[PDB]
Amino acid sequence: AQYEDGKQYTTLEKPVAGAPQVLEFFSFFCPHCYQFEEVLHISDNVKKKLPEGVKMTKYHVNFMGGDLGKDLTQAWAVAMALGVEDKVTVPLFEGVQKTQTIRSASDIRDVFINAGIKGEEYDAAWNSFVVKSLVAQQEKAAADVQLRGVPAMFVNGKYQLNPQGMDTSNMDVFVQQYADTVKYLSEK
Amino acid sequence: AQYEDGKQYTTLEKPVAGAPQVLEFFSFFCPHCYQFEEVLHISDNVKKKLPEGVKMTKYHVNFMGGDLGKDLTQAWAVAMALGVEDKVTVPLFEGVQKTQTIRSASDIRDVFINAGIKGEEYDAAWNSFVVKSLVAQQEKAAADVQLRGVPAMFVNGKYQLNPQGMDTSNMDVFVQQYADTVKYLSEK
Ligand SMILES: Cc1nc(-c2ccc(C(F)(F)F)cc2)sc1C(=O)O
Ligand SMILES: Cc1nc(-c2ccc(C(F)(F)F)cc2)sc1C(=O)O
Ligand SMILES: [Cu+2]
Repeated sequence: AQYEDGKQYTTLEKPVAGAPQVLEFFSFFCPHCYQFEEVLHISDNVKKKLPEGVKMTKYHVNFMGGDLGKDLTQAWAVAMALGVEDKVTVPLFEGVQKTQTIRSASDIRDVFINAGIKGEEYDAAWNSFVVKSLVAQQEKAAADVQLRGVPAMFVNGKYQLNPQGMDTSNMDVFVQQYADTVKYLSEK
Repeated sequence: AQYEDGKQYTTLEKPVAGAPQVLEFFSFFCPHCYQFEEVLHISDNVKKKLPEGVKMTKYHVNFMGGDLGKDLTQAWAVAMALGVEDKVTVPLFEGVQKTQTIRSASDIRDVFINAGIKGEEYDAAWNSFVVKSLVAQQEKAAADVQLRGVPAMFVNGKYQLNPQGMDTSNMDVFVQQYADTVKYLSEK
């Protein structure tokens, strides 16, 4: 059979209900995450091939980057709440990993202000119930799958993508194999 | 006191005779090691604060990454023998952890070739007894400090850095304390 358990994906021993259809975890400190999102365009592709009515969810994790990692999880909650994911993702990756100009919560705030968000509005969002709830949601989701590393992607809280088990030579084929695996799993 | 045994550092029960003054262990498979290099630049910041006449030594370890881990220790021995550590450290870290394009000994070699090390020069070093000795040297040093994990740093075969006991509330404050602790220990 084309798709084999342990090859393109693994099956969670204890799946959790109410899980997002397609859930991606990442960290702005995570170099392979940077590669997935900005070089291979994994999420772009996944989305291209997702069936109708299937949405992609992406959460940040706390466990990379020391305490700043936690601030980045809250900043990502702000990005989701304000709908600016597609404006701040590059300056956050670049600021953490490339130029190393993001070292403190204030440096994160500066990225949002530089992208056109008013400081007063960033601060209001930062302290909002929506963002507090989103932070807890991101942390619970990681706990629910006993998440130990990123990048990671889960389908319906039942299956975990296993890129290590895919074609690791031809990246164009790899990227579509990853996307096709998500599509196939979503149809299960 | 400001510096305390059990705080910023610990004391080896069995001090190592003839150890390097400042000895750092890492693996190209080690995610925290990637951060120590690329994001914190721990070695460089330790170096710029060390007294005159104190040299720094950095060894690779086998215990991460199985077969390729051992290949990387041998390649690091080649890097040391040829004096090209600064040319290959970033592309080896990125090849293993960011792009995941390093999967074999040949892929490791490609990094050196792309960095300008000639093919015959690399191969002659790889197969040399000088390099065999450097591999054994790295392994023996790890055994002698009873190494359990990386990153790790040891001063004068007597003291082990304990980043857990440092000010980790800011990554730059942390790097500063780490480097200042090494300086303190080197003067001790
Ligand atoms: C547990 C641990 N955690 C470390 C760490 C945390 C954060 C960062 C950075 F913020 F720079 F990304 C680097 C290393 S090193 C380390 C160890 O095993 O000594
Ligand atoms: C050994 C260690 N090392 C840690 C660490 C090092 C650096 C940083 C930062 F750079 F982010 F400030 C955070 C935590 S936590 C930790 C532990 O296991 O207790
Ligand atoms: Cu089959």
